[PDB]
Amino acid sequence: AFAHFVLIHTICHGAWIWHKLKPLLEALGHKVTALDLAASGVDPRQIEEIGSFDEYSEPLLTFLEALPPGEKVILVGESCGGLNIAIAADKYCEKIAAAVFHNSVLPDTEHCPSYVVDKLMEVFPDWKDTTYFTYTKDGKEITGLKLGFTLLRENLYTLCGPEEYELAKMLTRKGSLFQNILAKRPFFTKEGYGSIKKIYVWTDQDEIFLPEFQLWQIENYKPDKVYKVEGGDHKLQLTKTKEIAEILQEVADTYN
Amino acid sequence: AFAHFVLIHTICHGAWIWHKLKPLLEALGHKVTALDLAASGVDPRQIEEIGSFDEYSEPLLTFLEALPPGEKVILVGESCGGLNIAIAADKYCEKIAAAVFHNSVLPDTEHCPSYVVDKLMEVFPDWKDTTYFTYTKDGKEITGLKLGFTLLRENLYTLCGPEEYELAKMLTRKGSLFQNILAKRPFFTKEGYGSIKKIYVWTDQDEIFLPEFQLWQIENYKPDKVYKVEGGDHKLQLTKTKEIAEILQEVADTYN
Repeated sequence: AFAHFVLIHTICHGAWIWHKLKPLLEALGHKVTALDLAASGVDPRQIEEIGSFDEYSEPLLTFLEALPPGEKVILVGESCGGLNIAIAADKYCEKIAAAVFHNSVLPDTEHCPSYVVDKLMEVFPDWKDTTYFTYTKDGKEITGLKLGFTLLRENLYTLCGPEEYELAKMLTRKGSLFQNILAKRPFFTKEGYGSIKKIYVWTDQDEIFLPEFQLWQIENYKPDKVYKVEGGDHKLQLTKTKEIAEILQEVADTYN
Repeated sequence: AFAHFVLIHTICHGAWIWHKLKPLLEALGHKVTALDLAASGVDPRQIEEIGSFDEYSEPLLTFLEALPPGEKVILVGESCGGLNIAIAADKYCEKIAAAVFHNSVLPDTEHCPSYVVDKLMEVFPDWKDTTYFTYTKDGKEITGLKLGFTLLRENLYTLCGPEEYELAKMLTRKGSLFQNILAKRPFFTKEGYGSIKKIYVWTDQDEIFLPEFQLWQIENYKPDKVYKVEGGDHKLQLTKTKEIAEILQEVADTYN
């Protein structure tokens, strides 16, 4: 079967992270959309204009709004993109055939929206040469970050080739987790986000979303299906592109 | 010898085009700066804010201004980046050890600044699925363009791999040649631009800067040295990365 995959990058990244996966999925016959979220990639906004994870998600929500009735998509989110998935599913659940989490945060419906982010920060507290700043938007102080190049090299892009790491140095931008805004946000709903099919893809060789964290997430909120990819790194769409495409094909053949 | 190379992308592109070449040059021991010009790559400006090729060049001029006395660089410009080189050399000639033209426009000092652009448009008049628009800035109507995906695939990225073409689809932005603004600009100066050493690198397999055009440029304004790279495509920094690095090493060993 063919599907329409919507690929969702993490904070400080953009659609460009999907540049290997997108053509491979198209060579299987799928439709693929790879979005820039607000203030990401080549989106014209700067992060200081953005006040919440929900505002950050606007390009995904606008895209979903534009789907004609009856058209469903498979969302694929890397790293913090699982939060974009949960936000999207609470507005457009009927348009989502399934969600695939790709070394991603896996929010739940029983705890506040920041819950898995709070946990991540306990498991991985030292972001190396990452820099931080604060800005104010909608009367709240937001912590912005710019991912450190050593962190990128050692922990996110560990096994990626030098030309891929170079792209990350060139293209990663200031972003935010909006952690304190998530902490005050209404919970993700059981009827919306809770109802979608959830496929969790990971590697135990991820050097930032460590096995303790990922296995904690799986136990916390049981996925419909789990795929463990052997080897690679945090950026499986770069280091294990073919394996990710094969998994996504199986998801397309399972959920519609 | 080691040099400091400053890599200068073409219109509608960004530093990302250099993502393969930059690490290779660093693996030879060089310093490398790959800039985003105004309204390019992840620069925060949109093209409609930019009124001339000189304003477009601001990040290159600001970078050169920031070099301490005595530090020289080798400029490397692809495609329309030769115009950025000429602009830069008329402000900071003393900071430029040499300029390398990489399937690039080669402006001169005897004709107005638009001269080689005007010629290019005669040799290659049909930009396929490229779209055009107009905006007004500083009381002049400027023609903007967005490079067509078929043009990108067939003429710029002809032999590049699908993952490279994907990056171009994702990251190329609206830009402008500022052709009518160039036509009215004061000529490039003999003392400044005319005095720098100029190395012309090309392939006769370029499907946009065709051999008639490139050989016309070489005859029009004799380079100090010409290197012809066999094979590849317009994006030699993607298809012939190693060959380009070897040429640049020789330039670093010749001009300081």
